[PDB]
Amino acid sequence: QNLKSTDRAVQQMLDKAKREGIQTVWDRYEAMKPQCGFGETGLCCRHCLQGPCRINPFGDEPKVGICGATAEVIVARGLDRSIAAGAAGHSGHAKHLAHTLKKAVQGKAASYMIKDRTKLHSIAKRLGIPTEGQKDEDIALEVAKAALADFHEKDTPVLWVTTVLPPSRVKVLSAHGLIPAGIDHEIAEIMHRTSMGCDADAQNLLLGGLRCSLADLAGCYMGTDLADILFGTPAPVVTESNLGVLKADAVNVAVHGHNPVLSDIIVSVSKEMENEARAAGATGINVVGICCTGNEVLMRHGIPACTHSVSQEMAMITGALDAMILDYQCIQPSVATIAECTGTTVITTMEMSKITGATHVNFAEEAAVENAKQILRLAIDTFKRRKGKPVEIPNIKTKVVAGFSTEAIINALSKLNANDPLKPLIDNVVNGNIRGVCLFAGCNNVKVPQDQNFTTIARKLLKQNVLVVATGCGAGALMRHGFMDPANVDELCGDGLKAVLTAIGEANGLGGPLPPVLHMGSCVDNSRAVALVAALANRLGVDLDRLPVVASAAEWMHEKAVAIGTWAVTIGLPTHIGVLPPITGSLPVTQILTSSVKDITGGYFIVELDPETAADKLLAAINERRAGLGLPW
Amino acid sequence: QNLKSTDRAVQQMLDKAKREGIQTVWDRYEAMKPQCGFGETGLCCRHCLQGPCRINPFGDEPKVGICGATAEVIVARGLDRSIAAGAAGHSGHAKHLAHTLKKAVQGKAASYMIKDRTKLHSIAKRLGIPTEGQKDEDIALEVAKAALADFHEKDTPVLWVTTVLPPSRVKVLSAHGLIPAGIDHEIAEIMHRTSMGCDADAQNLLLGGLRCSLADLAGCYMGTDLADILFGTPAPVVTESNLGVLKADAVNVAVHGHNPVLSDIIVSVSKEMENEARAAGATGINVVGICCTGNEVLMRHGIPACTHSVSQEMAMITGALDAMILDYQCIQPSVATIAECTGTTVITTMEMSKITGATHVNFAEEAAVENAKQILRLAIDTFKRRKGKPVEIPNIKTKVVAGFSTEAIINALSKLNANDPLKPLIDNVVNGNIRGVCLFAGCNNVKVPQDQNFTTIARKLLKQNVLVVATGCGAGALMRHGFMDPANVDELCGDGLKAVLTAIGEANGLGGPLPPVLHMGSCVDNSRAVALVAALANRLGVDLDRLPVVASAAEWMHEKAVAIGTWAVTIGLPTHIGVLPPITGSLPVTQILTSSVKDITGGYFIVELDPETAADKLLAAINERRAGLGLPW
Ligand code: SF4
Ligand code: SF4
Ligand code: FES
Ligand code: FES
Repeated sequence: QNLKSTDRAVQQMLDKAKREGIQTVWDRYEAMKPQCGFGETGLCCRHCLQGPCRINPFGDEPKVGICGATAEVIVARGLDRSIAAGAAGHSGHAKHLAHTLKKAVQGKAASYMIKDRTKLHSIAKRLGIPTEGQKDEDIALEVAKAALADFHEKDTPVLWVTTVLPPSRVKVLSAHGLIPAGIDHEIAEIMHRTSMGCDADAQNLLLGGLRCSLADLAGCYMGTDLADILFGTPAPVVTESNLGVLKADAVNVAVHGHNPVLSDIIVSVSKEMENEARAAGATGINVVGICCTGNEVLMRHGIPACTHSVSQEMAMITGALDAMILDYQCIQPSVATIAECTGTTVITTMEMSKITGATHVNFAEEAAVENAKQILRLAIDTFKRRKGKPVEIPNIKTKVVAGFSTEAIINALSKLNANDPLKPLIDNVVNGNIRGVCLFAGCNNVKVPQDQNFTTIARKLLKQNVLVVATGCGAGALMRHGFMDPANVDELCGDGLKAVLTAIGEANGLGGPLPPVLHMGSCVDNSRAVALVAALANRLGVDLDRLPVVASAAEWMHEKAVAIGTWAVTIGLPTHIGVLPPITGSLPVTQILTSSVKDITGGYFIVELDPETAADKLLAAINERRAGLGLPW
Repeated sequence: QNLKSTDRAVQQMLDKAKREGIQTVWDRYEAMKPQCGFGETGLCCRHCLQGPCRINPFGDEPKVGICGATAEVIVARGLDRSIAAGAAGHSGHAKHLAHTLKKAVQGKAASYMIKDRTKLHSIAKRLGIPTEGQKDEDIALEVAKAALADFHEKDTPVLWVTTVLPPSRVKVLSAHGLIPAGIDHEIAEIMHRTSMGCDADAQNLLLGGLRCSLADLAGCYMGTDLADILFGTPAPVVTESNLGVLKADAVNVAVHGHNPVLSDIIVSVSKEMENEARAAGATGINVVGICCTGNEVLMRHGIPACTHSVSQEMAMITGALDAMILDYQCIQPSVATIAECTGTTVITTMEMSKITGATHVNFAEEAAVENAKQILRLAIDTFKRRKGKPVEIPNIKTKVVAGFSTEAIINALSKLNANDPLKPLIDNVVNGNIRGVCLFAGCNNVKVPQDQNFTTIARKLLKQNVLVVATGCGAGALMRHGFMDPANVDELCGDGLKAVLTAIGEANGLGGPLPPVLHMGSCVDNSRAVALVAALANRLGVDLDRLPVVASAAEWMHEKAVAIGTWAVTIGLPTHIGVLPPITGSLPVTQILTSSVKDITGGYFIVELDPETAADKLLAAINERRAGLGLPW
């Protein structure tokens, strides 16, 4: 089972699933082999009913699509649609939060409110919204209307691009025509230009894809901005992770998905109903997190993280998961079928994300508390149905220090230099105590033994004094393997990095260092890493493509992650990817994405399936940036 | 070659292509066989990097996607993305016209203007825009701003849905939650809900698809509305079609694509430059149409139609095509490679639609005349390069009477009843002179011998007194086979239909009948057929799903046509489709689309590959509607 997952709690549950005859994501993957080589290489097109078309990677016919689409056109069109689909997910998330904030300040949903006034005002200033002499709800109404306006064409480009990146970067992107005009406008234009008989030039197609990836960045940044206004900016928190955070004697309720507009309510209301749970024979309600909505409530409230991504079915296999509350994205629909065996109540809540066989509870922000109580009562009923029955919760969990929003990181640094908080960080980059910064982002992928790339690359970078930050299931992988526990700094971190984490941690009074890896939040909270890197770029007076900063989507899966990797390249980062996307069927497209895009944006994809080699390549990219600034390396 | 195309001019050019070694769309199709059965049936998913996933239609594993996506989920998700891509094409077209009208009335592009004042005012009234005491440019600015507002969420739903359909139909759709909130909003939400780990319920997925198809209908209707304001509402015109409209001694210039914002200018400017063409040794500039931009200028100006869809390469094979001026959609990218053999200058003009190897001329509405002159001068240069060389233009062409906008049809009927123009049509439906109405729409498809389904079904319906209207490449197929020539009414039309076409034609002074098939324009001009059917429904006091009206996408190919077929079903029409879309891998999805959707919208897909059987089924559907109204059949 260690060929399937490096997580020992997951391995234990894979044994339970095997002996109980419950098919898992790994079993379904095994049943899919060998996977289609045309699809693997990107040499397949189904964009019209003359298809399906395919192109042999090598050899004889077919060599070209029926309409004349070449391999490079077919590969670029498919990749563009993946980017647009990822942009659509992140921006749907952000749109839902924009409507929630508008409802809250128009008095239509009293469960929601402005919780971070300082964030609201700083966002309004960044956007150029007047704050002096304005009521908070009037400022917030204006911020929410600005968010919704970025989805369509208007007099300005997308402000959640142009106001969040350094001006030198905005000029570089503007020169290549890469600034999005509207978030949904770009998504629609990708679907148009990639339809049959439209754009048929690989360079033109990929430039459209870069622009659409910035529409995705805007959705990510908007989502983080609006969630912080509504629910609070994260600050350092202590909690736990892995399956051992489940409690056999509690009502165990997992929040799963990405949008916390509902799950934040679940956390608050669950506290209200401890007594109703206690009346049913439980110790209380144990809310636990799966995937990014789990990251959201972990970051803000210290909700323990149960599991992530590829291993999400294993939480159910314990027999102790009474409810799984879903909003949307990255939910394996298998959970609805597995629940018939494990007894878990799977609850969908979003009209556009239903699963056959799951109970649906319509959630409306206007009725959020009432909906949360109906849902938690279904969970309490389920707990009663298993009272006195044996469960198998692996007794495996890690300590997790998290909550490193960019505001939190700047605040922590300010204890070393109050008026220039970024300078202590840059000082240690320059003197070599910090070699560079690496962001781990993105998913797990059944093709990769779970967490193996994340932990292997992270171990090598940390020993080389790289400051490592993480989001999404990359943060999930690292937190489940102990990388967010400061007790592991001595074993994991090089001497220079250790000194810096210790100096910052002690100056914030902890008597101990920051954790080896800084958890920066959910997938949309990759925007937080952008805010930090952009602040560093501005403080240094350079563009992002001169900073010793790289990214690694080491085990990525989702169209959302393809979008994120692409805008990491677009804003100027060397970006490692650890699973082949469908590009190898076109050498010209591969060459653009791995080499010649350097000349457009300064970033580039680093394709490397072997994580030991990936770490070497990421260190090489970091060190080349160091040399370009004239630093020793 | 008659297995490839029933068009004799196309057959002649296929022989020329064969002996000159020029590979055609039919050759590329032959090189693709056998096509992938997973893709043909819809049982393939590439929506994340754990893929590609496939499901065996029958037999053993794989039976389910790696994430747990069932066959019905995978089939519904793929179909939804095709609808969204079609909506994105039609609405990108409409958006470009909305910006052009806004530029024109803001004094920023003097080549464009309000040419149809009556249409502008009627649209403004339909939308609730005040006209009394307003300047035309102020009304038009308001209409253009309303068009752009329908692309995003706002206080109202998409008005180019709710104001164009009968109120009973809007209520039925509203009851099922099918009214679009914004055009690009719906496209984005489809891409979101169909991404990995999101919507996983086939009925929920397909309901989203119906709503997105109405976003496509709105783009179609907006495109027709705005093009008529800018360029004039079509009225009956006489011209010719097929390859014999090319002139060996003229500069032959094809306008190809869908958006006529440029091609309408080409038509006007080409007249200006007859003398510059004559100085180069040509008789003049012979502008001819391919695909829907050809239909646009055929409908408004009588520009002869050269060819359509699947056979578009054959116009180049004559050796006489000096330029091919492209905007976007349905352009085989092969034309850029074929031009190296035929000498044609292929010119792209739209930033999001380039073809490697084609000359690009940036077109801006602000500089439209100057751009048109640069382009036509490249064409004149190309004519010079072939002076004195032999060409092979098939001496084959048909007479085409066209220009039947819905306003034109109502005007023609008004000569029989001035104050109640629809009543003469309904009178003849009731007495059986007109059995019903059939709209032929959509593409040709290399899988079907070109035009064979269109002409075979049309012949049988016309003999049974069905009033036949047509758009796009369906109009193209019928016009190239003589169905728009009134001299063929005696051979083609049943006695009752003949009497009606004769009575209307004579009352409009022609001394002769209307043509056997009424050409209603381009693919977006399917909205004209909706306007006509909705007027009939309102005059009769019933909903569209009670009218003896059907549609046939007999040889369809493009994602745009999938969208059109879906909204034909959504607004309540029995809708025949003559090529299998990728649905047969899911019986539940097939059953929803062919049977149970009747209970939602009253329309339904009729899948029939055999055109003789298709005609029987379409007559059966028409006659069932007749019986439901209590009419004899
Ligand atoms: S768009 Fe071209 S390559 Fe794609 S399925 Fe259609 S004919 Fe084949
Ligand atoms: S979304 Fe599911 S079915 Fe599709 S490729 Fe990914 S794992 Fe396979
Ligand atoms: S041929 Fe397998 S992905 Fe299309
Ligand atoms: S397996 Fe052929 S279309 Fe994917």
